[PDB]
Amino acid sequence: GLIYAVGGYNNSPDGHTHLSSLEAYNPSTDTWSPVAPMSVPRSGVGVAVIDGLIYAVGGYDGHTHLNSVEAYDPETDEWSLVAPMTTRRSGVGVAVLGGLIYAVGGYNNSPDGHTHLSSLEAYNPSTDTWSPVAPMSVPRSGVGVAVIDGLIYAVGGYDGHTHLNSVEAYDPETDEWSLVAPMTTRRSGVGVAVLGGLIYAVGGYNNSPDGHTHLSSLEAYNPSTDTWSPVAPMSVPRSGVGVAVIDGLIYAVGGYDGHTHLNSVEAYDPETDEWSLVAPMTTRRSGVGVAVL
Repeated sequence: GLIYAVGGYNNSPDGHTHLSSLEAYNPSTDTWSPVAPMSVPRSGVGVAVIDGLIYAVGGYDGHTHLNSVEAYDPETDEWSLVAPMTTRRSGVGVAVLGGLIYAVGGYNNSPDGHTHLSSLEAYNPSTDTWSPVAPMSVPRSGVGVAVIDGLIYAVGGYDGHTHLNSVEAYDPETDEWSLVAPMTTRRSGVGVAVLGGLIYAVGGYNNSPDGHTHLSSLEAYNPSTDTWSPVAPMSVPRSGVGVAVIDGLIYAVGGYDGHTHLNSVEAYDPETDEWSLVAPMTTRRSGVGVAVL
């Protein structure tokens, strides 16, 4: 298994650069190497893995919030466009469940001006069709998404005015969302991982009476008791961070710390409750999507 870092944004070497590039991490050798770029730059992109392909969903190309979607085959090192979403979405969460790809929330400015989204749509690869399903209780851009126990959890995000600690779960069998316990910390631009039966919320950003803050903290959700609790923080704050789970570790990839778009990467072992730095990406990337394949 490799970790892929997809798209993102940086200022290095060029200011305000939205990225089409892809790089792959081999955990066995602790090395990153470039692979084929996407058809368009995508920051705030969502990523899904199904049928041996990486799907890059939505994002922002530097000018336009995207409804387009493209799929990467690692066997051929080639991207192919598939059917676009019905709604343009950057800062979008993406989940795979029941053989479908779900696009969750996000942001656009095309149809009805500046819009943070509560809507949900589902892609069936066997029909190459996107279908709207039930919306969330609140708009969420910069939302993290987890799949566990047959449910999609939407974690945190930004509703257009407030950075959210709320969390809600979608059951595809009933087409209904239900609120669960909120996180202790409000987090937009948050990464999410499922490991060991727990959902981890990684980093993110929020506001306070004393100002805005990028977060190094993590908290873990226990679905059996509907409770969140802190675990060890990362070495650096990361919002707009990508998260991967492989071989029993959570990898935090890139992000923005409030001052620097990060190329650094670190891995968390739940058994030790400790983070360890691993090799940095070749490219700095915030608003990055991450996939394991």
